Amino acid sequence: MNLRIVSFAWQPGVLIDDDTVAPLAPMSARELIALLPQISPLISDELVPLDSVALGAPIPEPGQVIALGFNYPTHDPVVFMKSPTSISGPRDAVIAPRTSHALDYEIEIAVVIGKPGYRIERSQAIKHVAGYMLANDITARDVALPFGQAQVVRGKGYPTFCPTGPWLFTTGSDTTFETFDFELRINGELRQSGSTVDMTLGFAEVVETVSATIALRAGDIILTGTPGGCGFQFDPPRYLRPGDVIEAHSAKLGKMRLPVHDEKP
Amino acid sequence: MNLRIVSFAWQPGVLIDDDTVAPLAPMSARELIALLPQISPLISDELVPLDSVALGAPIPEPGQVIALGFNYPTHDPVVFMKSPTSISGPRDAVIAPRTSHALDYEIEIAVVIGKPGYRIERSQAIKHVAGYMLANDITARDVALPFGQAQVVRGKGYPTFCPTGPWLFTTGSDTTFETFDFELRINGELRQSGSTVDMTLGFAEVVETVSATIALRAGDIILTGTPGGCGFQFDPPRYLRPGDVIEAHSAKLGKMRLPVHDEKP
Ligand SMILES: [Cl-]
Ligand SMILES: [Cl-]
Ligand SMILES: [Cl-]
Ligand SMILES: [Cl-]
Ligand SMILES: [Cl-]
Ligand SMILES: [Cl-]
Ligand SMILES: [Mg+2]
Ligand SMILES: [Mg+2]
Repeated sequence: MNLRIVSFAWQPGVLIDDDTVAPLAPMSARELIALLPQISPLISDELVPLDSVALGAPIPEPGQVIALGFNYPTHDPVVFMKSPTSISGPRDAVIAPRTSHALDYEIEIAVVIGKPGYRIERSQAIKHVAGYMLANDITARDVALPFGQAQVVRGKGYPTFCPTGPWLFTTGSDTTFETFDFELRINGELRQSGSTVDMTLGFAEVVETVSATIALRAGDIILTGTPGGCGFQFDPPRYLRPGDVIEAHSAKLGKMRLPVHDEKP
Repeated sequence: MNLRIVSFAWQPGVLIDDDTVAPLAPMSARELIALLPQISPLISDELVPLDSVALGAPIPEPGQVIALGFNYPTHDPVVFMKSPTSISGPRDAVIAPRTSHALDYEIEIAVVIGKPGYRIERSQAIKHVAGYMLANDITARDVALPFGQAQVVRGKGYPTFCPTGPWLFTTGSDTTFETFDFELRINGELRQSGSTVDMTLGFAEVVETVSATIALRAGDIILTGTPGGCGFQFDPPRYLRPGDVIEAHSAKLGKMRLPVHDEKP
């Protein structure tokens, strides 16, 4: 029942197995999100290589992208917004703009909204989530705090600053939220390691708190926070460098490989 | 050539005269924006009361809503983002949430993007603007600064916090940006009075500076700043009260009348 839905970089796919995928139309992302609960058994009962096709952002045009700051202890929570045009795919380069010398990474688990809602009650949060995706809240910290009048939208909003995927891991038949363990490496070296059990606000409370002040629609994405190990937390800092490769992994949500390139002056 | 396009509260309309409107389909908002320059002469050459029909937000589902802080001297500029679900119509109530006792008004002129762009050059900015709308960047200042870790997205993002309209005043044949004079009153009393000549960053420079870090699509809205006279700028403050009526006016962009109601505890 937990389907894994991809986008061929519009064309939806589902994972046949953990190594193989198939096109789905023959058998809009936001518009397929809103119809998943009834066709989920259809698609699942009615059930080629993943290394050989190009995979996009699973939700390529979310209505809004909400990101939470300070939702882990090693990194109350602050609601940020990322430009929807920051959205990017699971193998796409992160491009450090000409205007930044302090580009940071932040591995997060995103939920994708499946039914609209406002002042969603905690116990009903699960009914509004279509599923989950791996994500990164890439942030140009020097742009965001040009004198540490913050420019947080600017710092989080450039193209390529919201990598997502490789798939939407659907909620299927779940009556509660799932738990994930996730890691981010750069050139093979461990930078971040988290479990969603360390969230100050769990998935349900995230949906509750965000929707307490922002009305949500199907296709909206919420990044639920990053743990410690970010670039800014060291001396010297460990910000993204030209030629770094970000590798992010979660057992249920797949893997990202994001090459880093600087814009030239 | 400067058409005035409304939305019947989807159904587009054009203003026949300053007192009368007509439906347009027989003769998507974002999708009509992207086709305006070629049908503009069609609609204009091929050219009932306004007090008798309900008028909506002219762009009801913009992809993103950007708002500028500090773009007037009496109020460098800071880029904010409003939730697209804050968008609201020209006669719709502003609803002060249960969680705010400091709801402020900010009359602004918005531009609406008509052609996509990123790192738009100043002299080409006009080619990317479909037109202009009156707007308000309503802000719950106590939510935004819960200890004057800012919650600016929260403070600007509630439903009803981005009134727009009554119409999209199109660019038509203009080779440069136009000038507007605008005012906001509450229960007939003058609060704010501005002219776009006082913008620190003019319309073209707004498009340039915003698009220098955020990629823009057709249907995106930019609020270009508010002048002085906001609630927070007085002792005692002059924040929106239950039963206040906001009246905003610009000669070319029409008028708003927004009743204020508090959510009960
Ligand atoms: Cl989409
Ligand atoms: Cl749960
Ligand atoms: Cl996992
Ligand atoms: Cl729209
Ligand atoms: Cl100009
Ligand atoms: Cl005017
Ligand atoms: Mg974050
Ligand atoms: Mg403003």
